[PDB]
Amino acid sequence: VSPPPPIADEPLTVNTGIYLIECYSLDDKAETFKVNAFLSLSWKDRRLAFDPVRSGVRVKTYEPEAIWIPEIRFVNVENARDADVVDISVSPDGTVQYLERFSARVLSPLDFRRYPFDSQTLHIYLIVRSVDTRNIVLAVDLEKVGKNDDVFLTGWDIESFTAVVKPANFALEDRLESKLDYQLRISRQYFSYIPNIILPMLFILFISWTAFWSTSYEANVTLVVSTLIAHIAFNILVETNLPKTPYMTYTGAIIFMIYLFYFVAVIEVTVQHYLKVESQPARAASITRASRIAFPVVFLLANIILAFLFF
Amino acid sequence: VSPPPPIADEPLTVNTGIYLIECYSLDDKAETFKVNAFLSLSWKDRRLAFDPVRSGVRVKTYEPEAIWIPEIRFVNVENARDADVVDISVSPDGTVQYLERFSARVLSPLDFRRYPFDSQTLHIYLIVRSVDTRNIVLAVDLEKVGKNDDVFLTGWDIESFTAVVKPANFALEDRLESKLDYQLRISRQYFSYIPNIILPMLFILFISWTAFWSTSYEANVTLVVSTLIAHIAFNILVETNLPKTPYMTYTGAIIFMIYLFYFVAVIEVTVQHYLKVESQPARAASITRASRIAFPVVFLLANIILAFLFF
Amino acid sequence: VSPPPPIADEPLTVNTGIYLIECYSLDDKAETFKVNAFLSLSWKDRRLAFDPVRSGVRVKTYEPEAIWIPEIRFVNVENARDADVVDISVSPDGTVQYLERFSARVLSPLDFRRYPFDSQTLHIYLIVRSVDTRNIVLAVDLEKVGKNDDVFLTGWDIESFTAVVKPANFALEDRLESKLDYQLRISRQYFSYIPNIILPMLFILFISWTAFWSTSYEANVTLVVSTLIAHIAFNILVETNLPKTPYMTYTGAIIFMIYLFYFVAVIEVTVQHYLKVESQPARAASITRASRIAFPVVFLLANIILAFLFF
Amino acid sequence: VSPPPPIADEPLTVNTGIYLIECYSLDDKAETFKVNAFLSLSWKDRRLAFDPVRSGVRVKTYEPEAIWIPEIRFVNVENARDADVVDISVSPDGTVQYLERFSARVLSPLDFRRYPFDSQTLHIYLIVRSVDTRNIVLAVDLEKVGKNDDVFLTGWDIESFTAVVKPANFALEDRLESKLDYQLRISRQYFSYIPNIILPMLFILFISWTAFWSTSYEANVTLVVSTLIAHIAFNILVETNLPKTPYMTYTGAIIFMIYLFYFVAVIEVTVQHYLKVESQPARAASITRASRIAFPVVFLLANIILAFLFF
Amino acid sequence: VSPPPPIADEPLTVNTGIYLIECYSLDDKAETFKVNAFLSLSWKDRRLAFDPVRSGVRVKTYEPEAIWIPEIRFVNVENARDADVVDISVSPDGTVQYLERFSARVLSPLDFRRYPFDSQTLHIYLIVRSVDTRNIVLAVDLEKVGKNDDVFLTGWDIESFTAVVKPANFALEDRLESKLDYQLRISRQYFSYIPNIILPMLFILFISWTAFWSTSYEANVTLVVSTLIAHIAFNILVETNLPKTPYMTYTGAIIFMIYLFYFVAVIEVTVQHYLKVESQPARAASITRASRIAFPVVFLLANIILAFLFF
Ligand SMILES: CCCCCCCCCCCCO[C@@H]1O[C@H](CO)[C@@H](O[C@H]2O[C@H](CO)[C@@H](O)[C@H](O)[C@H]2O)[C@H](O)[C@H]1O
Ligand SMILES: CC(C)c1cccc(C(C)C)c1O
Ligand SMILES: CC(C)c1cccc(C(C)C)c1O
Ligand SMILES: CC(C)c1cccc(C(C)C)c1O
Ligand SMILES: CC(C)c1cccc(C(C)C)c1O
Ligand SMILES: CC(C)c1cccc(C(C)C)c1O
Repeated sequence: VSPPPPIADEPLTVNTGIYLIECYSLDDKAETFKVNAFLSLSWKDRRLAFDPVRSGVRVKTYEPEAIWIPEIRFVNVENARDADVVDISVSPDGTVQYLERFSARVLSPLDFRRYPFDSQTLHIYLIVRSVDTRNIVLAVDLEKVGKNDDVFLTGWDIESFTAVVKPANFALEDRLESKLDYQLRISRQYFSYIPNIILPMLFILFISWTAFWSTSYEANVTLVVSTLIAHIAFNILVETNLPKTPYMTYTGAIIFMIYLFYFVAVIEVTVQHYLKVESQPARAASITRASRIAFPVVFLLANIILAFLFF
Repeated sequence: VSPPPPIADEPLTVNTGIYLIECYSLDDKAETFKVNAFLSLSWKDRRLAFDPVRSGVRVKTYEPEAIWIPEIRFVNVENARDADVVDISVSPDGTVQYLERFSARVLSPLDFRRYPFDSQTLHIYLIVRSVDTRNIVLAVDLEKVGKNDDVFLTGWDIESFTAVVKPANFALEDRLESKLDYQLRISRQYFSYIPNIILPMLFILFISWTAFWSTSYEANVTLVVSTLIAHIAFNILVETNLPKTPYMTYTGAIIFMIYLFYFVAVIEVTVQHYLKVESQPARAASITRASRIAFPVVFLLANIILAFLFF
Repeated sequence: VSPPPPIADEPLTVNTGIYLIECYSLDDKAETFKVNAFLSLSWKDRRLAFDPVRSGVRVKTYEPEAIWIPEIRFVNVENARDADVVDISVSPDGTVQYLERFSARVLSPLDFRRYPFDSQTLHIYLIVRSVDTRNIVLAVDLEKVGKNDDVFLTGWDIESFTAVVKPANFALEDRLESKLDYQLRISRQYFSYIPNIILPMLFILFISWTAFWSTSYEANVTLVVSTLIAHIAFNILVETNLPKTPYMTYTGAIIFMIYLFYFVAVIEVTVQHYLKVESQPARAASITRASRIAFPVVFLLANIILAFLFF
Repeated sequence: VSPPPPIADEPLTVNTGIYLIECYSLDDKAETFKVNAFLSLSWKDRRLAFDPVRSGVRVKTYEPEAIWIPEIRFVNVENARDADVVDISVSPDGTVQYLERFSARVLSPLDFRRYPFDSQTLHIYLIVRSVDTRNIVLAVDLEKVGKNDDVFLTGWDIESFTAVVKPANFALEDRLESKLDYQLRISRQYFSYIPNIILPMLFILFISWTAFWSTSYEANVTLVVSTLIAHIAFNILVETNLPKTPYMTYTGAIIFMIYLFYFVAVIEVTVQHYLKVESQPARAASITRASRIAFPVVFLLANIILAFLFF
Repeated sequence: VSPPPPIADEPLTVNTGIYLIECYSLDDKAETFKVNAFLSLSWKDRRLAFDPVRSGVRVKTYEPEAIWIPEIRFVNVENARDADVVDISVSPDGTVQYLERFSARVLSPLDFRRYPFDSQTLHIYLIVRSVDTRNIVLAVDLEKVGKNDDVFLTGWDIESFTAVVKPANFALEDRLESKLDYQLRISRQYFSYIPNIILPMLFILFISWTAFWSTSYEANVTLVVSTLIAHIAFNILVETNLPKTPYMTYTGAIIFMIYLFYFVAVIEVTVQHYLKVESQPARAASITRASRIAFPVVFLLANIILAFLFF
């Protein structure tokens, strides 16, 4: 067993195809996802060709070890895929049709900039390293690229599974490498974030603003501080579900901005009390009266600015 | 070793049967469950048929590698099942009786809409890809589908383990695929949710309503804010045990609605104090007096509406 | 390699023995435990008979694949046991003495009703399915059932490791199955629960009762609410360490009952303040005075009732 | 392949040696540690002996399967070690020199009594079961017992890696077993516990004692209750990092004792207020004044007593 | 298969090269990282040499088992690497060119002193043990040491992947061991720590200092205690993400220092109230007025001192 030789001096074309059976475990923190799919391989090996009329058989079967099979590997995997050879069929002209069922944990980075309203493009990079006797080149058989209807990825919507038809051929350690890009397009199901994180977070912030309709320093301190602690809880909960990004995310920005509002509300609450003690409740009253309008307006304005910058 | 050829031009019928030995690890967040069961396979291979007379044995035992065995796979599995061939028996007419003991992590989505009062239908999809020489079709031998009496799935009740007798035959990459649906019907044991999450959650909310029988703003702010923090704790605890659904769940709805009650109670508490400071305790008194009846009534009404919409 | 044949028409007796080397990872939530032990098997295969004269050796040593070995499996395991064949010895008569060292994660349900003062009976079910040529029956060789003295299972006391001598023989999918029950009796080391969960929990509850010697509504609200939050913390901590049971557990009952005490204390605290504001401190004083006695008495009575019902 | 026969009737001496390459993952809760080391084995097999002069080769190398190798196993392991045979060398006299590189998860109990100022002795028990033809006995070749200089075990100091030279020979299931004890002496790096758990815990307790210089019941209730909640947090954090011991640990004792101080401080705070309301501030003043001295003195005394009892 | 013999009496040089394909899972607590890379090996084996003319081939391909391949192992790995032989090529002079693709979990300690502004040098130690017939020495072929452009390690910046050309040759258990050091230089992406941990932590501290512009003991106690609890939360969050170091880290120092500020602020708050009750508000006023300047100044000074000592 060694590579099929060239008729002229052409490279060996191995036609590929990935058909997704299962999608699961998209881990945001790890930036990984699990896949269960069919891997299809097709190439011509003339040494295997036969007569259809004389052989009586139109197709011949082979056990993996019996024939030369190209070493196709995945670039972005944690460990080498778990493969089960489903079938090897050889047609009269020496065209081989290989099929395996595999499962792998794919490493594909995610862009957290618009979280939880983000969309992603997951990648599966197929690769083949050229042998000394000949160069191996990959290609996409669009007929054998797909996914089953039931393929569901929890908390995400599956847009498309396509392959970039033109392989990226390059030199690596003094030998040719032919690389293919299979792309899984998904978009996050943001629904649940609204009643679980967004609205609770806004409610606790609005509750803090009731201190603008109270002259009790002791009650205000409780209002602002308490809600600030609940905000820290939400911040912590949110940051545990996400990886540490070198860029600012949409959620990150909002969560951060909100801290400034709690800080300024504390200052206001302190100022109001200070003036009151200092026997000037009229300045204190106008500062509070302003804040009543200022706080929601600046909050609403700031959010528009951020949504603009982010979307 | 290659498929048994057709007498006429009929497809090969493989008679299946799953007998559950163990059920465990139903992970709600992951929407997976672990299973340990017997897989039974039966098909006719005439090339193996014999005369009971001349041979002097009414059965024939084989090692897996010695005979042709159909490639039965599970659709909804994380990784290929762990199988141990228990026995392979051949009857005089060439009827093969295959038995294996397997364990697998099955991916089956759950409908969280009625959580924790929900019921589920877990699936085990058996599949067979047809060969070039012939088409393979699956069938259910009802005699070999079951579960042992001891099969317990922690915090769930096992209703039934049945199989949809008629397979779903379809084309996949120009070959025939025959798919069978084994269904495990279960219903959640909601008991524990009552004293652990439900009642504590209601108690903390009722405690918040004592602020309707108090004129102390400072005590009221403490009552409502404190309990709101305890509610956030319960919300967080609940949401960590569940996956992110694109739909509203029953518990989700309740938890969410309750936030509105805390928000409105804060408003009431603020209003009462504001009026009192503004030297009009009679308006404040009537608002408070109404709230004492309004809050429980609207809570009880809202819950009826929700239970109705959900069940 | 196929079963040894009967002299008369007797079933094959495979003697068994489990000798525990290691016990670890008793997971309460999962209701699983890990075991590392010796599995001993002994059956007569006359086909292996030999003359020590003609063969030199008094006992013959065989490699697993060389001889017929009965397929012994465990019923209540997650996955097939990790086995290492330690020795296979055949005496001249053909008596086979098989020894393997295995490790497995055993699934055995637990009765949480008396937690953390509960005792358990863990099971290891050995099984053998009968072949077509002959019936296989299991037996216990009491001489080969044990555990080493060092066998420690963290936070549990090991009472006994015994086997139910009489196997449970039954039909399963048209063949005989011989099942054996090995029983590991253990009892929980409740010590640590006293200073870690019990006493802290009682202290925080007693602290709440100081509100019965205070006329300050604002301090009382803080006392009762604060401690209630600390109780929720303990409840959550406790419930994370346990699986969701369809029955009430001893700890569960106590934790639940305590909520009622916090609820009633809030009511009392509210009533006392209401009456005081309403210019009737004498009724308030007598209600408080009774509560000081009522609360500890009813708590102590309720606990006796519960301990009675549970033990 | 079968055991080398005795010259006289002596047992087979297997010389052992463990050389630690990597030490990691000391899990306190699980009472396990991971090891990566060389396992050296040496015995005499006269059947393999040769002429030094006539052969012209000083030593001869073999493949595992070619020769008889004793079955050395570890007693206290989770699962059977991952071994790679590095080399097998036979000298002229028939002395076999075996070397393998292994990795295993060792189960070794820990004494938490002096945590986090404790020291431990981790064990690796080598074992060999005697064959029918002859008895196998283990020995330590001190020349081949060691560890590399870089061997670091995070948050622990490695004192020594030694072996108890005299094996423990005993009967187990009617055959001789020769057991060796390799001991890894380590001591915990307590440094970090000081600024992370100890000092914060003491600071929150001291903060609680400021209530002895305050006449405000409402502020005191806040001071004592708040800090008590922070103490519960530390207790919980500490207990999550440790297994449930049937004995009292040093930290456990301290954490527990501190609860009593919070309880008594609440009593004091209640008493002071009660007396003040009851128009007797002079008794209240002297009780508070005493507490100011009593609390730190009894704390300091109690700690000395405990440190004494524990070290 | 045995080592290629020396022409003179030279040691065998094995040229090495590591080309990183993937980098992931840098676990700070565990001090481990996962790698996926190509391992290249090249040595001269004269026994494999051939005349290009009588062969009609420029190269010769071999299956691992067919030829002698040196046993290269990694020193700092958890378990033996997962390797797939990609290719084995032999040039006419008997120069062997070996290529494998591997994945391993590398144990490499980290210096937490400047966290989260730290940089690290991860190591991959290649090792070879010398055989009896001859000594094996490792060498770096700089042409075959690299990483692909896509190599990303989440939350870290990859500076360089280089190899220390000169191997460290030494004796280990009477055999010569040749060790090579491959170094991955990385630096932490500190960005996210600023809005997630740093700024929130500073804000809660500044909020505590508003008590210097308040005469209300009850509000102050709330301000300082509340924020202290939020600080404990951040401390706990930070310490869970890091391993226990025997040295003080930069973050560790800051977190610790901040506790002292909370403690002193409580003292101030206590003193101010004490004096006020004791009818001397002028001393109290000047102490408070000083603190307003003292606290930020000493905080700013302390930080400069620390940043100096650490960077
Ligand atoms: C697997 C990981 C699991 C991680 C689990 C993490 C759990 C987090 C614990 C949350 C801490 C709650 O924080 C707590 O909330 C209440 C809100 O009523 C605050 O308290 C506020 O009102 C109370 C009650 O009147 C006062 O005692 C208090 O002084 C005041 O500041 C407490 O001061 C605060 O300490
Ligand atoms: C969590 C984060 C994404 C967020 C929080 C609160 C409010 C908003 C907008 C939609 C107003 C928001 O986008
Ligand atoms: C958790 C959620 C399911 C829930 C909480 C509180 C009350 C109710 C009804 C039964 C009143 C409820 O269904
Ligand atoms: C945790 C639970 C088991 C419990 C809590 C508090 C008190 C008691 C009895 C022993 C009084 C108790 O059994
Ligand atoms: C955590 C536990 C070990 C502890 C806490 C606080 C104080 C001390 C002594 C050293 C005073 C202590 O040993
Ligand atoms: C977390 C720790 C690294 C830290 C916290 C707060 C402030 C600072 C400096 C940059 C002022 C800091 O370095």
